[PDB]
Amino acid sequence: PPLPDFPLSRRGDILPAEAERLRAEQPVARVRTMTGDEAWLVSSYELAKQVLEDDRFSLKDTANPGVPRQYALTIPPEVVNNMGNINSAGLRNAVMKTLSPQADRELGGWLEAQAHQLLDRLIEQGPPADLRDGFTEPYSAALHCRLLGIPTDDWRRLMSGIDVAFITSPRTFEGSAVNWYKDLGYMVDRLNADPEPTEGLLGRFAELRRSPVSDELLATVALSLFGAGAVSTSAFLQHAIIALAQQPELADRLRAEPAVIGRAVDELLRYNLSIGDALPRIALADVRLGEVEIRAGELVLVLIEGANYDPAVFPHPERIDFDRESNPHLAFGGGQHFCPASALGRTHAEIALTALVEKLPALRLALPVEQLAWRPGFIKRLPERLPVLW
Amino acid sequence: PPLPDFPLSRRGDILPAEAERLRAEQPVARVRTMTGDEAWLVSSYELAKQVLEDDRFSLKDTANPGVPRQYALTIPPEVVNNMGNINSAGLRNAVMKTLSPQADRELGGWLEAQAHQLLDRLIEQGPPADLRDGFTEPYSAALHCRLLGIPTDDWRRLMSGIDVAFITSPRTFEGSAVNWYKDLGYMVDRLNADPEPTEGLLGRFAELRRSPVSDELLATVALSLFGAGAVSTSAFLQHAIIALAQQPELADRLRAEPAVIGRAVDELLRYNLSIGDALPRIALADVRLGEVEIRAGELVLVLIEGANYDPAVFPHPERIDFDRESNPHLAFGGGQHFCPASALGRTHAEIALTALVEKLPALRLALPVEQLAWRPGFIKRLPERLPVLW
Ligand code: HEM
Ligand code: HEM
Ligand SMILES: O=C1N[C@@H](Cc2c[nH]c3ccccc23)C(=O)N[C@H]1Cc1c[nH]c2ccccc12
Ligand SMILES: O=C1N[C@@H](Cc2c[nH]c3ccccc23)C(=O)N[C@H]1Cc1c[nH]c2ccccc12
Ligand SMILES: Nc1nc2[nH]cnc2c(=O)[nH]1
Ligand SMILES: Nc1nc2[nH]cnc2c(=O)[nH]1
Repeated sequence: PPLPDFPLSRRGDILPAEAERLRAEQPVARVRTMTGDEAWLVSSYELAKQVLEDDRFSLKDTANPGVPRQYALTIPPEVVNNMGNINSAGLRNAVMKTLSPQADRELGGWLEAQAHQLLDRLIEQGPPADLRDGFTEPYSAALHCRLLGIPTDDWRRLMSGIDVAFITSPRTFEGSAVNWYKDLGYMVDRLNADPEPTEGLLGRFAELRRSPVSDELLATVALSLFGAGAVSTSAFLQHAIIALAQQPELADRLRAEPAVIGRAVDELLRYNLSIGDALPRIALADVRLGEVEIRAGELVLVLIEGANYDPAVFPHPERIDFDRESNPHLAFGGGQHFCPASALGRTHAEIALTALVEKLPALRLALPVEQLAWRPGFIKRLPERLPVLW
Repeated sequence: PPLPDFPLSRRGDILPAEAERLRAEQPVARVRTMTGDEAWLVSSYELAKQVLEDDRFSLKDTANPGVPRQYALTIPPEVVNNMGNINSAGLRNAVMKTLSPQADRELGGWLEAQAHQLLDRLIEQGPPADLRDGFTEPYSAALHCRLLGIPTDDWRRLMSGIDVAFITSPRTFEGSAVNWYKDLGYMVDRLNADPEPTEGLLGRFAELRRSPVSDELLATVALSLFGAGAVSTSAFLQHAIIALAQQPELADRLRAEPAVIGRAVDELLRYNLSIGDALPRIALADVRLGEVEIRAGELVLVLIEGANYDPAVFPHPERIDFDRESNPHLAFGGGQHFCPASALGRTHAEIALTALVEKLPALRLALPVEQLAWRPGFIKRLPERLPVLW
């Protein structure tokens, strides 16, 4: 027989029909990834949660030489185990402090001013505008520059590094390594500036070195937090914007009841299709999952949108609903590798969307949603441009 | 039977197989355009040249209400007849003077400095780089700002207007009009600045008004020359860059024999697939073309890549050849509507490519060519990003 192909459709404004078929017919399914390797794709909520919470399915080992892959590695293999290294070298406190919105008491107001500065610029020029290049991208880059303690002068160059680093390729491509060492050197340069960095992660790193871990490791943590955070928050915010543009009753709700923003972002997180690949794990032992015997060394892929649209857990999953009794979604993952920046991720989006619905109350797409250009060959699903009117 | 669909593949680094099949099997072919309308697609060189040179096939009338269309009009219908209006209002001299590289004796050196400034910035940051956002786009925008006599401060906003204005849509979309009047107002504002514009097209327009045509018409000419010129030169240069990256022997030729740049750009023009739609005409009378009787009022579409790859006129058309005995290509069209800026278009590309092969002698793509993202739904074919190493 012929295996289902993975990944699924690049279109991000509706659940791929194949994700619903996989969950209903084979919630654990043998698929052929873009590399030609085979994998177990897990698409029901119950089994996805199980995999994430069972440490016999290893994220760290997905980077090992010889294992099957959903796409070529574009970063050093130790970086897939970023949190595992952050913990072992005594970096966790500096990292966890940086990721905590409660440790930066100005963050809230500063993010709000950043959002409004960007939106005011767009309003001055008049519609239409591209809310990716004109809003999400600079806003997400500005946040992560603040997190690291670096200026925003080179934010376009840094976001362009993300455009290469998060490519999904069937085979390794020259360029991934060149791109990695390019921005690793950038981070080293910032850490080792004569007027040594204060503020943010690089400021904490500078202090940590003078106390009684190498420069390459410090910059690696800085670079991978910048790239992973900026690309994930920018892509999620783009998906959230599309929802509020296509469903203006949701923006009316946010304007009428500003305090629902927390629940609203929690539901947009469940709904959002920005994860354009699956969460990967290598089985370290034989494990039975659902009706399938998974053998040690095989690749397991957790399909987050399959789980988050599972009607056994989320009634009317295809309908955005800010008033669900229960919303135990997997948008941030689960288990050991649950997103350590989930609070910052929520803050980023809540503040941006609050500013957006206030400043652009007639927000709508400037063209039918089916004519958005969805980026191919990337870890995230995202529109190449997000043209809107207001 | 089922008609062939138009447009053809968005992939721009190889001729679409369908373009070769159409030319060989039905060089005048009934096709279904993206609007659902029907058209005559002309794909052989002999018949394409015939249409372009026969004024019974009208460009001006392609904008008329009720006529069949290859895609929705995104601009006022009078703007499709831009040159026809420029001529009638006594604007031709100011326009033709602006479009002449010989009327701006600093242009050559200035373009060369612009190219090298952009490339030096990329070299300082190190590879990889996106040569669209980092080179073609700002270089093409800088040229057209110079042409008009406006500063480059808002070049990103202006190129984003191009991203909307040149969309191909099956039906009219809100946004096209909003976008047009947005940048029309921008051009009015520049023309009507208190420190009145000197220099360029707006400087000539300001003088022309005080002499013994409205503000809207003047800004319309400015806006449509900016958009058409910037989008066409940027897209062509991107296609030329891909060729020199994929065929480094061509860059060796340019470095060894700098004076061949004129012939080299002439061949890259024949080869280039940046025109992603066809040149449209409405038949004003019944005309027999090839084996087909075309009736008055029908839509005729000239497929430039079919003509420019016609082996009856260009031997080994699939192979770039800087030493062809004869190269009567249709990259700039033909007949009455032949590109009035062809000399500027050649200068733009010749200077950029000369700088490129000097500054990035090891230029190559940073990923297999098949993994470039080609933009959908646009008049031009272009890679969304052009990542390169050197
Ligand atoms: C809307 C925003 C975000 C979403 C949807 C998101 C989602 C996720 C998901 C699904 C995982 C689990 C991956 C797996 O299990 O294989 C994860 C892990 C991770 N994310 Fe987030 N992320 C977001 C923002 C951020 C931010 C702001 C940062 C950093 C500044 C960040 C840093 C990380 C790191 C370091 C990990 C790995 C954790 C580990 O391996 O233990 N993320 N994220
Ligand atoms: C590499 C660059 C360029 C290419 C490949 C190109 C190609 C063409 C083609 C194929 C046509 C004929 C359209 C038809 O017959 O329907 C045309 C027309 C035109 N182009 Fe160019 N173009 C380029 C650059 C420019 C520049 C730099 C400008 C302006 C600054 C410009 C302005 C125009 C105008 C106004 C027309 C309409 C002429 C008429 O209707 O009589 N183009 N171009
Ligand atoms: O910290 C990490 N932990 C895991 C899981 C993970 C966290 N955030 C992600 C966002 C997308 C994909 C995977 C992850 C990982 O795989 N790598 C990095 C992040 C990263 C930095 N640059 C990259 C280029 C390519 C892929 C990942 C990264
Ligand atoms: O001057 C023009 N003459 C014709 C032919 C033409 C010249 N250069 C082109 C480049 C692409 C497509 C058509 C043309 C036309 O159609 N319009 C305009 C150009 C233009 C300004 N903005 C636009 C948005 C959309 C489409 C065209 C324009
Ligand atoms: N595999 C994967 N891991 C992530 N961690 C955070 N975001 C993502 C994503 O899109 N894919
Ligand atoms: N139809 C059409 N006309 C043009 N004139 C200049 N460039 C183009 C193009 O790509 N398409």
